Amino acid sequence: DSNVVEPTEANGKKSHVGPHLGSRMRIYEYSIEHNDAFWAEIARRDFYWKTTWPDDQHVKSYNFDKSKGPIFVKWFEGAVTNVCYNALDRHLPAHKDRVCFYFEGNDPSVTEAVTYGSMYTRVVELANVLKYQYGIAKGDRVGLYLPMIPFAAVAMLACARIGAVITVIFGGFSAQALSSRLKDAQTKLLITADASARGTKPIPLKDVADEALKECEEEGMSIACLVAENMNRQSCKMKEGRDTWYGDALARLTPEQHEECPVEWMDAEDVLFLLYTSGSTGKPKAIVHTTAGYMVYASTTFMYSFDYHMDDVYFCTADIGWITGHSYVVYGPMIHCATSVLFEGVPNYPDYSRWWQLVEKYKVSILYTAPTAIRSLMQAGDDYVKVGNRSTLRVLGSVGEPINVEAWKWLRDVGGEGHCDVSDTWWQTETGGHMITPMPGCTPMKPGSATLPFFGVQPVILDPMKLHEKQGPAEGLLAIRAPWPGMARTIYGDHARFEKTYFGVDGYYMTGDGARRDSDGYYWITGRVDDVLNVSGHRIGTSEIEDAVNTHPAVVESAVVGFPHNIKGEGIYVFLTFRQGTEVTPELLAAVKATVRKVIGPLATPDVMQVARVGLPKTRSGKIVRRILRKVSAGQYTELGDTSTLANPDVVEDLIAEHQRLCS
Ligand SMILES: CCOP(=O)(O)OC[C@H]1O[C@@H](n2cnc3c(N)ncnc32)[C@H](O)[C@@H]1O
Repeated sequence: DSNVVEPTEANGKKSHVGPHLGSRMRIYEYSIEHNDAFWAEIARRDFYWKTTWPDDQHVKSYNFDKSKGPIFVKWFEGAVTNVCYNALDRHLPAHKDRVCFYFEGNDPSVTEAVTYGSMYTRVVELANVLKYQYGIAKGDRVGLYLPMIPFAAVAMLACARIGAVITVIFGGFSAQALSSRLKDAQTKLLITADASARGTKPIPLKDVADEALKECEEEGMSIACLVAENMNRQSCKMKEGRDTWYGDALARLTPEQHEECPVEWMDAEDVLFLLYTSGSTGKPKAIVHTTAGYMVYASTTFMYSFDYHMDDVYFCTADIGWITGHSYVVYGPMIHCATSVLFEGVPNYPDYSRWWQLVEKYKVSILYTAPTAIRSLMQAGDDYVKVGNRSTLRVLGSVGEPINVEAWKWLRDVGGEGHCDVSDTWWQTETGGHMITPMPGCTPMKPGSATLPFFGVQPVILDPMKLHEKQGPAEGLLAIRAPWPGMARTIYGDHARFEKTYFGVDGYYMTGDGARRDSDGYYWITGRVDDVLNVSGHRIGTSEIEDAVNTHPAVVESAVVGFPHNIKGEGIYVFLTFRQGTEVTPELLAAVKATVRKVIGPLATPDVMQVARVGLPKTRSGKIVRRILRKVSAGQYTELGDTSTLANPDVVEDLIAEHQRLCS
């Protein structure tokens, strides 16, 4: 087809897979027809095992059919390993002077080249602080509320070393969102930093943590706090007895505790991390990832989707508060001994050339970013890109949202000067790593398509009418019909909800996305089919936004829908009703918007607020009829469907008239 972009010749010669699509298809076919042998070989080849699984022909067991019993998957049962050991110790001392992170702060005067040897020292130091000053034991939960600095990777790996369970809270979340996650995870310890900065704006991490910790204590929790010195100590307060500066904890270490810390050898299905993730229903829930399968899957996808070789220099722009930073900043890259760029700042400070200054300075060859960022760079204009030397780039990656042809072409042919392959990687928190993706050198690309499934992955298109598999070119519900090593194993404390959310169609993992498969077998992701939003690349649920809106004292109820937004991809549209007698003013609407930002964070800011004067559209039971609100927010006033269940049909006329006025 004419929209196909061939892989570059040079990448084809370098590829771990081969120079032609036939090479990929040969491996893919093997990974399905001989699935256990495939993963056994990869696992043995590329990872360290203290103990291996007993049988190469049965490295997985599973059930995807609720009628046969509980849903479950297990990978490498019987094997024993450690993620920190694979990320760090095993590379030493051979690679002690190899750079692990080229770190730069938000402030371009702040830089450090952190070697693998230095990471080892930093990690054994912190692990010993955790074990012997905080008494952190295997299985204990530790919360992280950190900026993108070396200490963030150190903290993740130190917890893995001792078998603690991390839960990472994105630094953009508010105190209330942080507290909620610490409460649900029952963290014994919060690791944070004094402060960071986003361009010109200070980010007062410990000050926010103080409010979250006060809220947790008022509910009876006792959470200690360890604070890294990222700035000058003078942005935050410290509570005697609860809060410790990391430098003070370091000083208490014995000399030996700077050189060695025992490794906790983990069983395959021991929990590695909990990641709170927005869903179609209810508040964010903790997705559970275990040890052996996730380790293998995050690392193997990193290697093949980006074709990482030891002479490559890798830069992913994601934060550790989201799954992309787990799999594709810290765990996967370090397990394959990558040299990476670690960047605390933002793409527009000091100006929109910053990421390209990083690419040139560190000779980056693989850049993994997101369409929201790409759209913002495009809007800033090509001259911010072209002042940078991009000759070293050979692979560009995109994650988290659909990317249109114009942005894809701009990424490759302006950003990458037309000498790069592009890996548009589709996957989710629940899948651990990439699921549908190009591979450099061997995969013809279609701009806008994720292309072909990763090795071992069997996607299907389910018919939205009767929910069976569709053959041939087809559009419908995206599902996965067989297990893969990186699959999340449960929702923390609520396996019933896990089965209900993802396994409602027996035999399939239901993604929540829709997709079209074309006549070449390439997949085109068309977005969520449930109520989940994708706002500036952040996955957010309508329920926490509505719950946040409803905490404003004047608000009776609300309903949130998404709408197309040029920069954010999807914006947040709020319909809401106020108590009888409320004076509706611009200041009131501003206070409701600020309430959402207080309860959740800036990432959930409403873009439009429409006052439903008579009420939200609702059935006799009280159920808000959301399709009505969806159609209105788009201007489509004739395609609403049926309203006969509306206890208050008077509401409709008001909703269309108001929208025409606001003109979103
Ligand atoms: C890794 C982030 O994982 P999550 O934060 O859990 O968001 C997962 C959700 O992002 C969306 N998505 C992710 N990658 C793509 C892509 N390449 N093209 C289109 N849409 C994408 C999709 O809707 C999915 O279900």
